Amino acid sequence: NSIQIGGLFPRGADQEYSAFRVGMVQFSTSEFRLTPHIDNLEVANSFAVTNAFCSQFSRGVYAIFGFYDCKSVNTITSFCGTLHVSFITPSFPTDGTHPFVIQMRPDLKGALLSLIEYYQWDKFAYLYDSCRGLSTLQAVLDSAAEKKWQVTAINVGNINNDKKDETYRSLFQDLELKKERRVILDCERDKVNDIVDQVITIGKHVKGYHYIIANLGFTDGDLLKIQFGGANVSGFQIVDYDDSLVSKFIERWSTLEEKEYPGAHTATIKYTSALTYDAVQVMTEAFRNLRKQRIEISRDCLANPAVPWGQGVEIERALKQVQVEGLSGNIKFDQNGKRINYTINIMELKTNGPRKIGYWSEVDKMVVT
Amino acid sequence: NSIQIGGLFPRGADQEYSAFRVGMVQFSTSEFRLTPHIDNLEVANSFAVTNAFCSQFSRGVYAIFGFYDCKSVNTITSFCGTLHVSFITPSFPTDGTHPFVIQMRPDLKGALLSLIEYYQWDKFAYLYDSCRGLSTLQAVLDSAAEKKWQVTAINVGNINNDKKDETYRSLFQDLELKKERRVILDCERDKVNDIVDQVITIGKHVKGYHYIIANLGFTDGDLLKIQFGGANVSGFQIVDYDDSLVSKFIERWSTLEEKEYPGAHTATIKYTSALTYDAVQVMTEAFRNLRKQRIEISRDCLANPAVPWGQGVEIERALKQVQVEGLSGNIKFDQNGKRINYTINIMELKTNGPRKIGYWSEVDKMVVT
Ligand SMILES: *[C@@H]1O[C@H](CO)[C@@H](O)[C@H](O)[C@H]1NC(C)=O
Ligand SMILES: *[C@@H]1O[C@H](CO)[C@@H](O)[C@H](O)[C@H]1NC(C)=O
Ligand SMILES: *[C@@H]1O[C@H](CO)[C@@H](O)[C@H](O)[C@H]1NC(C)=O
Ligand SMILES: *[C@@H]1O[C@H](CO)[C@@H](O)[C@H](O)[C@H]1NC(C)=O
Repeated sequence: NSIQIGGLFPRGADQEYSAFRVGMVQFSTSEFRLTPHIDNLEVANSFAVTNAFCSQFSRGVYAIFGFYDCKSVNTITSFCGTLHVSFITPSFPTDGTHPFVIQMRPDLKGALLSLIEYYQWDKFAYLYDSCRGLSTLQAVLDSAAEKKWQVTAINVGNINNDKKDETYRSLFQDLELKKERRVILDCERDKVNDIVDQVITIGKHVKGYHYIIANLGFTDGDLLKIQFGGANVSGFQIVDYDDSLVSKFIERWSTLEEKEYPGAHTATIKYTSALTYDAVQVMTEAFRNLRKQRIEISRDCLANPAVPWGQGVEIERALKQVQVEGLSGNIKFDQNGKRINYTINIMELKTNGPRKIGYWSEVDKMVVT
Repeated sequence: NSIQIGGLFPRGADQEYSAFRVGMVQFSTSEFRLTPHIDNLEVANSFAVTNAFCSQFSRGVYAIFGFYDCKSVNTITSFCGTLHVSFITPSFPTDGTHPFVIQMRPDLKGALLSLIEYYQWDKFAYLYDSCRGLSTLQAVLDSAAEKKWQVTAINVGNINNDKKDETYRSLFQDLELKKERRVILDCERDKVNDIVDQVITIGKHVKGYHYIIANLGFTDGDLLKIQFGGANVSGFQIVDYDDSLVSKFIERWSTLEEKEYPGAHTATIKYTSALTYDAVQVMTEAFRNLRKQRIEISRDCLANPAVPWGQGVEIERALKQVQVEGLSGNIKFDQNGKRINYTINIMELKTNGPRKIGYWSEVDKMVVT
């Protein structure tokens, strides 16, 4: 008895797909196997996403694993909720409550505000790039009001075509309007590189900067290849390499072959990819526990009725009731498919590389060394 | 020769639909008539919007008139651009460039920043409610950085269920953490009422507040029915009642019958509704000028190919090339379907009612009396 699922992958998310195939192997059994059907697509494109989702709906699928972007998230949330098909995703978690959405990624906002407190910052910059940026920004601004922080929040993303000395050094005239040194960067890695390169070209106070990078993959590959010119650099990490699961997993990961398993074979793995492998565990567990109650039951998105609410909700609740350890640590979901009981490691870039200075917990706030 | 169009109306946008039927009459001729097919729907619902749009696409339509919301705007922009069907809309204009979208509504951000300057504000609050709020907020924050304004930006919308003294008076503890009196309100009218009512209950400095209401209908009906307790209250207005078109139009508007023309019969008209009537002019003009070059040509959104790009783009350009005077004044569109050469009247609430203290122009910044 194989269970059919969707896979919505962004074009060129090779590592993530590789992690998926791996997880597929690792948590398959005699008892059953998940059979995925994969679309690769421009996830920013809402028409593209609608169309792939419908295609999957009409094959009949028990769940969809997949990704969204700022532009497409409402398409997913709406089609999920309308059609009672569960979507599991490493993508950014939505502010709101949204049924039929299992959110593999934990929420950084908590940690980010705690970190801001810990470093005793009260006058700083926030450079945002996209809805992910905004949504965290908002939480910050709401607290800025409450703790009287002085935030200079700027939208680095909203630059037409290239961003130059003309824009970025224009930006550092605005930032050197208050001698601003503490900086939060919530942008794609290229922007981080491009912004930081500008601090360097300008050539004043380069080592004096303290950057916080607001994502969960500090020690994924490409970030720490940026020349930060010796500034203090902090960040976050959900895949802890001192864990047994992870080190075990990484032994296998680094010895696979790129030709067969593209983006594999590295010391580390992108959180999106780890969350993907974790997702596969979460899915198989919930179908396992669905079989423990002896349930199955059975398998055009615009004309034909939705999956009956009662059938759909039992799959949703199975997914949300799962509790496991995987690469992202303790996987557990609240009523809304948001992760709970998770911890996020706080990281600083020291001479000898990136070092955990502490963790943050959902149950508890920042804890040291 | 009748031309077929879509009408996507939000459920309970009666005035707007009434304005549409009126405009339909007013700018119909022997030469041709537009035949609209109407869906009424939850425009916040992306699945609802997709489905109505597809339904229209598959009837074959030369254009769609309609509305979107924060949640649905990307569905419209994506399906428009994918399918080469022009969408005309009084809804909030998008930051970006988006093909096949004709944006009837002018952009307030310009005026809002100019107004903020004129009043020589440099420490103030911004209470936002939704993407419309955010997108303007962003423009403000970007300039705040540049002019060293001290903005306390708070998300009044993101309150679970009811907002109380517990939230709103919690909010006025955060706002009386800097004796904040200058306030920008970018929220639905109920929030405006609810926020202002709280200033009143608190009962300190009530007349000392200065509110700016960030929308284009100051002198639409319901806003000025709020008890502002004698504070300075400013705002914006695109329908100028001293114009001839408008006064002529209003003579007719107030003498129609509610039973036949619901939300009609009032002294004033909501900008969304005026922009609707203006839209109808814009559409008929562009089909008129399409007939001047002797063009027609001819009439499942997920399987079947799009409207051929070359057919579609000639309708788009016709719409964008239109220039007319209607209720919103000088209607003219740039390359991206954004309004240009528009003016926005600046308004203050005085004892003797709302009075134009000045206008702002796209060509020029704030001008007095
Ligand atoms: C950067 O890190 C060093 C190392 O502890 C610290 O002494 C310094 O104060 C930090 N810079 C700022 C601006 O806090
Ligand atoms: C939290 O996670 C730890 C290990 O990560 C686990 O032992 C514990 O049961 C979890 N707590 C809850 C409330 O599930
Ligand atoms: C409110 O308007 C009055 C009328 O001109 C003005 O004198 C006063 O300064 C305004 N209040 C503020 C806080 O600017
Ligand atoms: C601007 O609008 C005025 C009247 O509203 C009109 O006379 C003028 O032609 C317009 N300017 C441009 C550049 O179209």
